[PDB]
Amino acid sequence: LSLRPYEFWFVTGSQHLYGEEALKQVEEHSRIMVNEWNRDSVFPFPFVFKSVVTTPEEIRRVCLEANASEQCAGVVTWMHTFSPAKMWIGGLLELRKPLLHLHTQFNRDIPWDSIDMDFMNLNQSAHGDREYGFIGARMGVARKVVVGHWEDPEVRERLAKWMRTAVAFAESRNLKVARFGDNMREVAVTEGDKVGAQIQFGWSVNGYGIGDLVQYIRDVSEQKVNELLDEYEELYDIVPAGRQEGPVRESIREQARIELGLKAFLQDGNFTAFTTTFEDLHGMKQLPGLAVQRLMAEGYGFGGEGDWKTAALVRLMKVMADGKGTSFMEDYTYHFEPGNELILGAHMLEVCPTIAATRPRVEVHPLSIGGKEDPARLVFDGGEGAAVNASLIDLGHRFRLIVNEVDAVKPEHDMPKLPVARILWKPRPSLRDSAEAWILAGGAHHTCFSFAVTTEQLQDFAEMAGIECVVINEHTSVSSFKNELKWNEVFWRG
Amino acid sequence: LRPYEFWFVTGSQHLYGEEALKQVEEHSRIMVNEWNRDSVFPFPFVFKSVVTTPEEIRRVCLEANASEQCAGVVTWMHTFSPAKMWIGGLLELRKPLLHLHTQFNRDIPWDSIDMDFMNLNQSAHGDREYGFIGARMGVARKVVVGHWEDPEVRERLAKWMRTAVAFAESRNLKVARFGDNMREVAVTEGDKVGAQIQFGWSVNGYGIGDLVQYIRDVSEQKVNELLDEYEELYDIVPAGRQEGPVRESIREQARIELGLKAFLQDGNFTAFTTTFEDLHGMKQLPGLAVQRLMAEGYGFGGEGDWKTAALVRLMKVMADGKGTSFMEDYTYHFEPGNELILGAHMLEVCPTIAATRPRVEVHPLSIGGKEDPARLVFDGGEGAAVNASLIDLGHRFRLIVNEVDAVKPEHDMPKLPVARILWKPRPSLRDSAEAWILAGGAHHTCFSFAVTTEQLQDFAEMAGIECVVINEHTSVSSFKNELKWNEVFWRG
Amino acid sequence: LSLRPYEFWFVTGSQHLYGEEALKQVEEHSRIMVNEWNRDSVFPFPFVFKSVVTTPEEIRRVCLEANASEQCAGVVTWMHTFSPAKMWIGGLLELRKPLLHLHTQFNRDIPWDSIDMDFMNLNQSAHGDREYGFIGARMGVARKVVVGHWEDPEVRERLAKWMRTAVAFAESRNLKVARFGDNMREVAVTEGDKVGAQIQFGWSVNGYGIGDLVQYIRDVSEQKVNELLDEYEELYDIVPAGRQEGPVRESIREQARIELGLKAFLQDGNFTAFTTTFEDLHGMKQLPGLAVQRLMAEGYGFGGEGDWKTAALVRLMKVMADGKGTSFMEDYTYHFEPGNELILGAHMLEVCPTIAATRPRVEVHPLSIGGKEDPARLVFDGGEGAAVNASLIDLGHRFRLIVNEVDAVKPEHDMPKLPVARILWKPRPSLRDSAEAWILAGGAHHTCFSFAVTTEQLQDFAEMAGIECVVINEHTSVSSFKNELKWNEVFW
Ligand SMILES: [Mn+2]
Ligand SMILES: [Mn+2]
Ligand SMILES: [Mn+2]
Repeated sequence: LSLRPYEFWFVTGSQHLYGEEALKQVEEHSRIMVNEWNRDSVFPFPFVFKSVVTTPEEIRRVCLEANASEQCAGVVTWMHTFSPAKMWIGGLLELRKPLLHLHTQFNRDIPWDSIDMDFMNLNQSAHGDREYGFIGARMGVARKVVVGHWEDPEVRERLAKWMRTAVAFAESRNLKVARFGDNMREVAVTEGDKVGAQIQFGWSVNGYGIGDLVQYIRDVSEQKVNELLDEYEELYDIVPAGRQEGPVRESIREQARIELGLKAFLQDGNFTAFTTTFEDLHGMKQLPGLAVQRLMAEGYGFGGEGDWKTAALVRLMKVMADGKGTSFMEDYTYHFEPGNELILGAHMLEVCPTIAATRPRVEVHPLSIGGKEDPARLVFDGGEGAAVNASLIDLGHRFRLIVNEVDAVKPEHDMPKLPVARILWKPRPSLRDSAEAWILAGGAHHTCFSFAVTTEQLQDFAEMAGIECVVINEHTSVSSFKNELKWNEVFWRG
Repeated sequence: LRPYEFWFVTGSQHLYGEEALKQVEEHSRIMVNEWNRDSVFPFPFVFKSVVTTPEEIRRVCLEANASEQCAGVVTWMHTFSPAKMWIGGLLELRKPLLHLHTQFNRDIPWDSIDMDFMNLNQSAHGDREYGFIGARMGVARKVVVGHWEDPEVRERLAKWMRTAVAFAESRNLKVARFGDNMREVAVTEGDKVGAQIQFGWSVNGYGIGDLVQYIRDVSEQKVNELLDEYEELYDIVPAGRQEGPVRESIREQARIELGLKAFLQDGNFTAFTTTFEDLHGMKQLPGLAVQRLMAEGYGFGGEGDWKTAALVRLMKVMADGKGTSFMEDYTYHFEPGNELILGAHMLEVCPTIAATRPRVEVHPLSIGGKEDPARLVFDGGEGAAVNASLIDLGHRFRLIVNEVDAVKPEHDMPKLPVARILWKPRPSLRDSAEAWILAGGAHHTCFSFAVTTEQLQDFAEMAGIECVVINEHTSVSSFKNELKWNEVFWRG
Repeated sequence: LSLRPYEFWFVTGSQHLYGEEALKQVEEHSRIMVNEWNRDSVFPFPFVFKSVVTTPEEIRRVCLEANASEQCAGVVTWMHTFSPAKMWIGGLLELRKPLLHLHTQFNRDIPWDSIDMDFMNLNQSAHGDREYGFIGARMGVARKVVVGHWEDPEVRERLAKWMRTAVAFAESRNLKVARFGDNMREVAVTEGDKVGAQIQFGWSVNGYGIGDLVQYIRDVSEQKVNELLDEYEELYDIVPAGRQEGPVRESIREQARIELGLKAFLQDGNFTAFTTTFEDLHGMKQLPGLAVQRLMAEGYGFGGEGDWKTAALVRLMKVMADGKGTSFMEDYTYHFEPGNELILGAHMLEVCPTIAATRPRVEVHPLSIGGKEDPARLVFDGGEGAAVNASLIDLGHRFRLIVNEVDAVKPEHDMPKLPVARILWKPRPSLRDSAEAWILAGGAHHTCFSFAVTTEQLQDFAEMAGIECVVINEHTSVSSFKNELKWNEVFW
């Protein structure tokens, strides 16, 4: 599931004060930087040099162009020289693409023996970016600020990380979610204001009768079903029962039909995320399981029980990710053994095989929930490593993003009676403290779980989107966490 | 409705002795007794004790909370009744509250008035000290001033009773949604959790398939009996009186009506929604069936509009008479000196607002892509009415109320396959619509002949939401200003 | 003076989804936990199991009951399984009792060999308590949250401490203060809004003429006075000139009349706290001293100079306390010796003997303040140990609770000329910084000192009462403290 070709516009500020020659040197420096950056594979998207801007008219034009350009995912601005910031007001009011203020300098060191006035006029970001910094603060603009020399690998990795965050925000603005059925009845945290969500994030979330999907599923050709089954056998272990014709294999074959129906429905409307609900399965033989797991492994957002917020978050995080292993997740049960406290996460069927440590196995087991036939699903253990667990909730008058940093651990023991894929992890700073913090922030039971998204990225996304982001990690103290929630509350209100 | 009652609670104090307190109790008992003899009141009064200590006050407020029949509490300070004693109970009370500022005797007995009289009949100041604690605490309260035998006073009280019972119904209201919101529509979206917190409404989704199963279980005998009732209540189109396709269309609505009814009763719902975008397993869009359930007093909202469905149900309860419908502004008549709005829906207008006698008709309806639906066709009556919409502003709800005058049509509308009503909105079409749009009023409404503006304002007061009114006194420039000033008030 | 018994209601959330058999195991688990907890002596009050709730009605009913039961001091809720949180909205709107969310699990470990879908459906507090956590945050409920296994001793400690806090809050809601005389003239910090405090905390604070107390004292029988004197002799060292007959025994006898008169007045009115004032003592032979010190030893709240806020606070902390040693207190003078900085605390007369480390002696000395005769009082040195010093002030629009953690120390020198009881402490993080933070927070000069109340309890109480609680302890830096005062202020 691939992306339009995003790029990043590099805009360099200056002024006419010092003459035309100085301006040429500024332009030369900026082209060199863009050229050099583009050759570094740390960056996942190209930079494009978008000129030296020196007048209010220039600045506004490039902001206007950035807004209208679908491939422009973000703008990086750097004042090479002093660039009077009243000139930037028109542009900053216009721009609605994510903005990064790069505070840098072409040369690394001061050339002591030769530094003179011309040099001082030329290499003066030291004050040019401060004046630009002021107008940003003054206008209350959302901005990433990065400080450092432009060949410093730390600086580059921060830009590169930000690029993925900025791209996910472009995807967010155009995200379409399809709901097959409504929220699980009586459930609170999965409910919310869709209109409010479309305003804050750009998400278009709309409902379809399950019958609309049943229709697509009934148009699936058996030939394609057969091919898909072959692929299943190449990629996964199959339970012995399903190896030859008979009822177990027919159940697997049914999920194959569901997978193809979904893929078709979702592609036809250009949806990149979807929800189902076990409370509305009219005309289906099974709750989608294997089928949803496969679609998640291709990067679709998914949320159980009509949970569109998590479905959206899962898709965003898939785009943010610089690597494998992102999934819809739900905390299921705890292990409270002193000195070895952990959480077992899973869902009744739907966990993404990208987080798997072991070769996934196709199994068929009864599932009374939903009152349908025994669904086929992938069963596997999650891998180990540092990860984030994130939930996005609706507080009524605004949204809150909650992120827990965790460490997934390998299971030491088999769970042979457990028919679902699952993962274990120890939340930071402890089970007790993170759970308490989580509950105090009202974090959901559904999350996006990812080995490949960082806390900084989620916080950057929240800035772009104009919402609160709270983090629970190794440094968290519950008492300070509570105060922060109160103080953040007054700030984000209204 | 369930049985409802209203608690009269009289305040006093121990200062003037035990005999004084017996006299205030006699007065309070007599008032309740006389009130109960008057037909103006839709529910009975219950005399609760005279309360004179914080414990008694708190105890009666707790009981009112626990009592499902108690729809509201009417409080009156017969004598001075030190208001700190009232803090505890007011902190606890979750039933609507009316402060009746009244007096047993109407006139000052000039020739005999003495200090005993002055100690006993001093609501003039007792109710003011109580009024302070109400304001000081920010209690939502209705305040009525006048003598307890004044017909205006009783009439005000009786109307508030209806509002308070609507509120009690609101707090237990269950809506069933068959299918989701019409796709891409904004005004009918909103936060169900927020709504359950604010009004008590329970809004939950079911597959259209859940309803189909019910419709399929309908007794064919029951259908035939219902089909006959139709023949008796309505003018059926000629083609429909004989066996044939048309009569079969009418028969389908009968099955739909019976299946809906059964579903609703099973889950004790009093409002429901449908959407034409999700009718898998259905032969037609519910039409005639919805119109009848609306006549029985069910709330309904088209296109998954749960806010409107609940509003419709609420107003059906507030109403002291006939004629309450889900409604949508469909088209304008901009003829100078005769501007009006024609309201209707695809099918679903309530026959309780009919002037004429409803005709059962069958016409093609391309919306939803199902078979020709049977429905009741009629003209709406004439009269003063209200048209109300309840919207979600993101952080809070806003109730919007336009006062209007319904008018009988002067020209026939022979090609128009749906029931309709015509109204002239106060103060004019141009200003009413401008105000409605600035307030973000919805296209879906509840239209009623039998609900007053006062009632809707009292309900909004009970629920803790803004109520914006558009009437003959409305000026748009002023109106715009008040939205701003209200905004800063109701903003959390 | 003795504390009413209370209980704690344990309610467990579940749902119908998994069938009746799973609901039976939920109930079995919950019964087992309540039974096992009630065997554990760490809990000062019992749990009562109050059903597994699975519908909006059940949830609503049990919160309504919880509200109306005077024996119920708190509710402890645990979602054993997923328990959809819109069902909880109605009950949460109803509950005014303190609420603790216990995030626990019946089994401590995952049974790796056995775990299957049944187990996953049953023991899913991991997500059920999160959905529940959301609705509490979404609705802005004041809640204590405790996480860990139900057999973890630390978990049980936390629940236990909170039980005492919750019981102090119940007492708070019914607390009645008697004031004998007004505030000391021109004093600011002891003044406040009594109405606002009754709304916020529940306290009833009312004034009586000193003459009222005087009538009670005059009614005391001399026989009782004689018996009280014998108890003085048995509990305390009496100054030798006081054991004989004469003026100073007569002075001790006069304090015993006051004690008995006071005790009788307070009991007749159900008061559990009181204030006196040296400026209004008409009819009294002495400023109450020994008398007050004895009432405080019984657990009565006291505040000097008409200070009702501290009197109330002292009483609440007496209830909160899980051990001996709680007193009204005033910083009187400093010791600025380098490396040995400390505060000497005392009052005119009134320091509770429960903080004493020496056996109190009954002594008689002149007191010019008040213009009355030489009062008898108890004299002693307070003991060493970690404690808190707390003040509650009125900022005009809201209350602020201020708590300083301190370390009481043994005096190295006798104070032979000092006629009052006293205690020395070293405030955290240092005298200089502590005092600066205290003054910035505007903390009173009158406090409640206690060896037996934790900061966590006072913080939990403030949360129950909906007020700011500022803590000054070893970690305080003044600059950071200033910031938080500003940020808290915008929130509150
Ligand atoms: Mn789930
Ligand atoms: Mn419509
Ligand atoms: Mn003092």
